Amino acid sequence: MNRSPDKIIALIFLLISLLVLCLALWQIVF
Repeated sequence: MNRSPDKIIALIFLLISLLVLCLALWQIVF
């Protein structure tokens, strides 16, 4: 990532998005 002020907030967005992916993969069918 090169856009300077947003790096930590984005890393947060990815980690929580990732956590959602793991959970939606592992259990609970929609």
